[PDB]
This record gives sequence, C-alpha cells and structure tokens, in this order.
Amino acid sequence: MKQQNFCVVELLPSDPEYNTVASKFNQTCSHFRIEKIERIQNPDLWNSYQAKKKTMDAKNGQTMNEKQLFHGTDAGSVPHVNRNGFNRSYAGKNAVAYGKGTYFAVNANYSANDTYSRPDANGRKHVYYVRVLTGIYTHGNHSLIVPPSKNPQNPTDLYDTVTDNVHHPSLFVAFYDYQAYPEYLITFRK
Ligand SMILES: CC#Cc1ccc2c(=O)[nH]c(CSc3ccc(C(=O)O)cc3)nc2c1C
Repeated sequence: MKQQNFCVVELLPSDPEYNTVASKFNQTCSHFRIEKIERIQNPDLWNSYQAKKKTMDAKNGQTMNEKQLFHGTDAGSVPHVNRNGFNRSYAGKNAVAYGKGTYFAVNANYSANDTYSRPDANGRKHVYYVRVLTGIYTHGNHSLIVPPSKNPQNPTDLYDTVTDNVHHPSLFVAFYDYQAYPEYLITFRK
C-alpha cells in the first residue's frame, strides 16, 4: 500500500482551467458565489485511476467510459477524499438507494444541496468535480454491494456503475476504489 501524499493547487481566475470548471458548475449553480477552485494533485491515486481506465477502455469497445461528475461533501471529509479518494470506507457517508458505494450527480445543483455539501461554520460548501469511470451501467437498487453481473452464463463480468435512469442518468453509484478521481474541489457560499 502507498499514496496518502497529495498537493492542493489553487487555480487563478485568470487561468482558463478555472473558467471551465466554473462554467460547468454555473450551468446549474449560477446563484452561488465560488470562493476558490482547487486542483487535487495525488500522483498515486491518479496512477491507480489511469490503470483502471486503460482496462475499461480495453474491454468496453466504443463506450466513453469516463464522465466528469459532481460530489457534494462536508468540510471535514475534504482531507479524507484528498488522500484516499472515494474508497470503500467513504461509502458509509453516502446513500444506499441504488447500492452501497459513492454517489455522483450529473448537475452540480444536486450536489449543492445542504444535505450533501453541508455548509460549514463560515458558511462554505464543498463540491468536487470528479473524473468517474462510469463505463457500461444498468439500473440500481438498495441491496447492491457490487454492480450486477452483465451475462447470466458469464457472471464474473459485471456492470461498472449503476444509475437512477439508464436512458436519462442524473446520478451514478461507483463501487470500487480507483473508479473516481477528485480532480477539482469547488469551495463556495450562497
Ligand atoms: C438518492 C440520492 C442521492 C445523492 C445525490 C448526490 C450526492 C452527492 O453529491 N454527494 C453525496 C455524498 S454526501 C451525503 C451526506 C448525507 C447523506 C444523507 O444524510 O443521507 C447522503 C449523502 N451523496 C449524494 C447522494 C446520496
């Protein structure tokens, strides 16, 4: 075992990288004021995420395996996520609706809810802009611990994630370590 070593680089508003994260965010969260957008540089978590991506790309054909989603969390889970990512222990902070794992919203305004990006003592809310390996997904249920198996004859091979609606997804549930990378942290208020 390694990692637990990361750097946090604050993006300057003059920087286009900032305006791109802010634009995807403002599509649903234009009513909030961004205090800072930081980039989370965890090399060991990133290398493990890329190696999972190389595998998914080599098995899911034409599928765009990676999506950039949102994850709202409390002020105190920021150290944890920045070190471990969204590991199996962090599952116990999320819901169970579509299975035991980590939930990611498509629209930042779902993740902006006070139940998820709980405002701290200063009133700051934390929403991550995560790189998620969504791959091939099915419909989820509360009883899941691992994604359902694709084929009944071949049940060793399973779905990569689960969603609320397969034709019009709004949220995804990831179940394995290294499936999600907390690339950006968006800190904001009301
Ligand atoms: C059904 C549904 C949902 C959904 C949609 C978006 C998010 C999200 O952006 N982050 C998280 C993890 S933070 C969290 C905090 C408290 C609770 C709770 O009290 O149930 C759930 C999740 N969970 C999310 C969840 C659970």
